[PDB]
Amino acid sequence: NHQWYVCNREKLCESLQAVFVQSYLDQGTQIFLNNSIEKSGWLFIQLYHSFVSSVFSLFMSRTSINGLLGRGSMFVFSPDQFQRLLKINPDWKTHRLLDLGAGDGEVTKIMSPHFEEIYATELSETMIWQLQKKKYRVLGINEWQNTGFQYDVISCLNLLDRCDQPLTLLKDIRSVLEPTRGRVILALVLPFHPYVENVGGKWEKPSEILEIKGQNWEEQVNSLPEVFRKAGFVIEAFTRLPYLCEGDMYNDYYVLDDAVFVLKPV
Ligand SMILES: Nc1ncnc2c1ncn2[C@@H]1O[C@H](CSCC[C@H](N)C(=O)O)[C@@H](O)[C@H]1O
Repeated sequence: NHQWYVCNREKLCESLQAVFVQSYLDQGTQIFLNNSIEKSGWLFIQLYHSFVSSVFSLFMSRTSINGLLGRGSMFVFSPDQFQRLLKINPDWKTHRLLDLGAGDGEVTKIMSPHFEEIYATELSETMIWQLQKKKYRVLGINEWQNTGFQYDVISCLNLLDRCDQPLTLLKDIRSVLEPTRGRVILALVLPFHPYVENVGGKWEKPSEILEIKGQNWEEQVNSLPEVFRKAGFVIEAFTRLPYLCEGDMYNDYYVLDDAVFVLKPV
């Protein structure tokens, strides 16, 4: 419970202590955990998924396998947590949303009711199927920057460390964000450990290095204002949320340490 959300606010720098928002384990988080515990109890389905995965991981990424089997869904924030972090009301709506590296869209649908048009990018073929099943407009990874129109909210959750050019991405996002009321939602697992996902436990180094240093969560968060400022952003709000993932035969679920930011352009 509290270990996922608590923060040593005294270790944060001046800028960050003002914009920090405290999050809590609400019912939306508890519904995902209970659903995850239920799914993980189905031994034979998990065994079948495990054996299919062990064969398909010889030529397929773990992400594409999860999208093929409809498994491994994840959780970043509840609708309530998303609204409290963005400082909006449940009825708030705007025009366009762009979710980069949206995966199977289970996190995207948390933000989806607040938008009229939803766009996504995704490298995995099977995940693209999941996004199209939700009727999102999927764009190429080098197509969303050159559409002509801008985006009110650009979401970039748990992608910077899985990306080959995170610095270019942050600047590409700034170029097509709506200047007046546009906002960026960004999530990162800390400690920052970047790698490009490939096939069968194979990873590569990113081409562009983000200078995210520190020996704990607060020190690494302190290193990010410079990174965000280099791309033309300032932190309007940020919080500490557990990055949750559905489980398997051995664990009911998995937890990672997410730092979630709301960025406004400057
Ligand atoms: N260059 C790229 N362009 C678009 N998607 C990418 C990408 N590189 C990796 N991805 C995708 O980004 C995802 C990272 S996992 C993040 C999934 C989801 N946004 C969440 O927070 O839960 C994977 O689905 C991966 O296939």
